[PDB]
This record gives sequence, C-alpha cells and structure tokens, in this order.
Amino acid sequence: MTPYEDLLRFVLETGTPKSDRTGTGTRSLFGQQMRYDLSAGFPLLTTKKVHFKSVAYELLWFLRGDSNIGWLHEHGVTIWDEWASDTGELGPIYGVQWRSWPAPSGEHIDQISAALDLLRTDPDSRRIIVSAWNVGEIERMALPPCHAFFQFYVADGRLSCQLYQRSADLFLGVPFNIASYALLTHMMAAQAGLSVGEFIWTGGDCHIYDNHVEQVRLQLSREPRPYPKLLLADRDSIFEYTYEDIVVKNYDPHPAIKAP
Amino acid sequence: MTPYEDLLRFVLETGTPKSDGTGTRSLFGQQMRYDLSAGFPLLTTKKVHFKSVAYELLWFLRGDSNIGWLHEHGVTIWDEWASDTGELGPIYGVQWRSWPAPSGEHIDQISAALDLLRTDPDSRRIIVSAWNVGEIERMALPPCHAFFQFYVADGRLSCQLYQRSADLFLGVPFNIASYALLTHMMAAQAGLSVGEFIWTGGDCHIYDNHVEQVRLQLSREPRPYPKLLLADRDSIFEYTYEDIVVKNYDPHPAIKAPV
Ligand SMILES: O=c1ccn([C@H]2C[C@H](O)[C@@H](COP(=O)(O)O)O2)c(=O)[nH]1
Ligand SMILES: O=c1ccn([C@H]2C[C@H](O)[C@@H](COP(=O)(O)O)O2)c(=O)[nH]1
Repeated sequence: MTPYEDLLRFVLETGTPKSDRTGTGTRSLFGQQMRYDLSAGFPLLTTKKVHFKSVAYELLWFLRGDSNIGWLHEHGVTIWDEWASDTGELGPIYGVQWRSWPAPSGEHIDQISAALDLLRTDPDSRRIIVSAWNVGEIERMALPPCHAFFQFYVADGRLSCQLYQRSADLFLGVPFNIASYALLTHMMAAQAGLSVGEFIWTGGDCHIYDNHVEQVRLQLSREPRPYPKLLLADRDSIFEYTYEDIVVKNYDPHPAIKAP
Repeated sequence: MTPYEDLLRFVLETGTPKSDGTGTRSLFGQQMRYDLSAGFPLLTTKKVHFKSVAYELLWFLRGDSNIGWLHEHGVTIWDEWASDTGELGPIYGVQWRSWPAPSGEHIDQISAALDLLRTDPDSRRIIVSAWNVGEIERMALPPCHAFFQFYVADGRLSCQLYQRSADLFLGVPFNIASYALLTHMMAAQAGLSVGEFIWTGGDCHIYDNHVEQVRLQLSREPRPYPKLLLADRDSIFEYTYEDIVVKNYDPHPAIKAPV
C-alpha cells in the first residue's frame, strides 16, 4: 500500500552518504525494489501531488519514436527543453530505441510492436523485452537512458511489467517513472487483451539528494489516500491513443511539494 | 543467509503453473542479495560444478564466439548449441568485449566499466549490456543474464545482474557464482573491496521435471560458504583458471541434472 514511501523511508534512514555528478550530496542504496498490484489502484502518488499531464504526454511522445521536442511543445510540455538542440533534437533517446532500434541490416526494430505481438501470440515468452540501452548510440543521446530496460510477463490473463532503472532521484524523478510505466502497462494490457497485474520497479543507484531531506520528511509524515483509477478509451492500436483517451479518476492527493 | 534456497522454496510453494516443452512453476521479478564480504556464494546444498563456471566466465572475458577454447579445457556446457564449426554467434562475450557501434567501431564494455570504476566510482552509468537488440537473431539463443551494473560506496564494489529468464535449479547456481566471481575480479582490478551481489530476475521458474531434485536440495542443511582467493594480475583479461582458488568448499553431494 505504500511501496514508494517505504522505499523512500528506507533510503532516508539507511542510505550511505555518496558524492554525485551534480555536486549535490546524496544518501543512496543499490539494488532496491518496489512492487505495485495495478489491479488495486493506479500508483500516481497521493502523499504529494504529481503532475500527470507531463507524464502522459511524455509517454505518448516516446511511443511516437520521436527525437524532437516539437510535438511535446505543441502540448505545453517543456520538461525536455533544457537538453534539446537549436533544431529541437535530442539524439536517439528512449522512444527512438523503443520504435526504431537500428539493426546491422540497415533496418529498424520496433520493440513495442514486437512485444505486443509476443503478448498476443506467445504470452509465456520469457523474451518480451524492450531495451533503450543502445551501447553504440548512447553518446549521440542528449542524456544516457535512465529507465533503461523493461520486461513483460503474463500469468492468468494478467500482464506484469518490470522496469530496470539504473539511477533514481527518489524524491523528484521516481514518482514520474512509476506513473509512466504503470500507464504503459495499462496501454499494453488493453492492446494485448489482458488485464493488469504487477508493476515491479527495480533500481540501480537509488538516492535521496541532500537538498530534498526536509521535503522527504514532510512527505513521509502524510497518510496516503486511496489510489486513483486509470481508465482508457477504446483504441485498436497503442499508437493511436491520445491524451484525451486517458482518465485519472478520483485522484485525491496531498498538496504538491516544490523542490529547491 | 540462504537467499537462493529461500527463493527456490518460495517459487516451489507459490509459483504459477505454466508452459513453454516442459512446464514450470513461475514467479516474476524476484530478487536475491549476497553480501560478498561474508563468503563466496558457491552453493553448499549441492556440489556446484565450479570448473564450468570459472571457465565459462574466462571465455566470456575473451570475447570468444566459438566454443573451441572451452573444449580445450574440458567444458561441454555450450556444446548443445554450437555450429559444426563450433560458432555460436555474437553471444555474451562478443557483446561485452566488442559491441558493434554504428560507427564501425567496437565497444569494449568491460574496459569501459573498469575505467569508470577507477576514474569515476560514483558513476551511476557503469553498465554492461549483452542485450543487443539488432544481434539477438544471430545468436544461438538470446542472452539470459542480459545485463549488469556496478556501484561503489565506501570503497566497496557492488554488482547487480538483471536476468530475464532463470532456470532456478540448473542455471541460477551458475549465474550467482559467475557474477560473484566477476565482481571479485573487477574489485581487485579497481583496488576495491567486494560489496554486494544483487540478483534480479524476470521469469523465475522451476521446471516440472526438477521438483524431486529441488526437494532433495531443500531438505539439506546449508553449510558455511567457501572463500575466494584471486592471485594477483595486472589486468582482468590476464586471470587464468589457476588464479582462482575456492578455499573451504564443503558442499553436499552433487545432484544430477535429470534427463
Ligand atoms: O527518468 C529519470 C531520469 C533521471 N532521473 C534522475 C536520476 C539521477 O539523479 C539523475 C540523472 O543523473 P545520472 O545518473 O545520469 O548521473 O536524474 C530519474 O530519477 N528518473
Ligand atoms: O545463464 C542462464 C542461461 C539460461 N538459463 C535458463 C532460463 C531458461 O529456462 C532457459 C532459457 O530459455 P528461454 O527463457 O530463452 O526460453 O535457460 C538460465 O537459467 N541461466
């Protein structure tokens, strides 16, 4: 019922001091795991208000296979601007690898479509995998992939997804990542004719930045509310979902906490 | 602490029955954690064939696509898949040592990782991937231990493996010992102590034809782990089988992989 907050508390109390690329100190643990039963509720956080619009649009953008911020801008989303070129380009980041992993043949692999196929025709496959960690291409990316690699699993007509995320800004970043992949899992399940199972979040370096400590204590003092419910309009292709096809119902968070 | 045996028990009791030719019990997203300071996680509840483990890893480090070097040393675990020339495709070690970049250049992920460990231990990008989406079809089969990350805190090197598919009875004992061993080498080459080895799996399964063997293993009292000693070397690529001594290994009898 509070996998994120449990993890957040554990790292707060138990994390090891560790210097960071950004010059801010962190407390961190390595190899941590959160598990959500999606059937019980949609894990958009209630102990602090999370901006779902940013989440949903970024995901739709990924599913386009889009390396340009343009389409995000058409929709008022600016979360990627900082890193873009004067043309708006970011290099072959997430979505580009999801939809268009360049194969030696000179062709391209749509990992999203490949996975949906497997889920429909061979649900017991243990190879239903999407990777964004394209070693040869990472240098051309504005940023190395963070949520790097994910797998699907099917049991009893329920779809599960496990994400491997190599680095996790537990306070500022992870709440978006959880919501994003949960959303992805609903979209995949709907398109594969399955229901939702578990979302499993597995992290590499899980850290609380030193300048978020007070914000974390605030958030940990709050009693979680019941989770909202996720609803999707009917579509016959994952690539046809729009922002308007998604509804987050009964989302009742505590107030947003702004970070320094 | 016996994370392996715990996991085995857990999957045996709560696993979902499934298909694939043999059926399995399956759980998804299971994690195991070993403090390498406390001992080398070479299983004591059955004799684990470490010879095959150690040689396989050394073979990986070589970047070798062909099984020749493994026969040279008596190891037959990869036979069932080789071509008549004994090639396997760009499996594990090819990806570790020479991931083909679009530039025509090859990336040595091992050296890159070692270099970060020496140069920038705080890095959260210290990763080796075998999951080369474009090359998987050329491989005799797709990678199981698909990729791994290193992490340093307080001079201690931890490693995390992501393994998409896990034969809990036959495969996982090797995967643990192999990545445990690789962490010791990396730590030594980097001037670090050993921290934790974290095993994270995808489809974690016991084959239906392994249940009796699994029960035998679980009735056995676990014994203290052995200790691993690595002779000195100047480079991770120069280690040899003889550099690797597992002291004080006192396992219960091996358990034959059924037919
Ligand atoms: O989807 C993301 C992307 C980034 N980060 C955080 C983790 C790190 O704190 C930082 C990126 O820093 P590096 O690990 O690359 O150094 O951003 C996330 O938490 N989730
Ligand atoms: O290092 C390895 C390699 C393979 N396997 C197992 C997992 C599966 O049972 C089988 C590979 O089959 P697929 O998941 O590819 O179907 O081998 C392991 O457990 N460890």
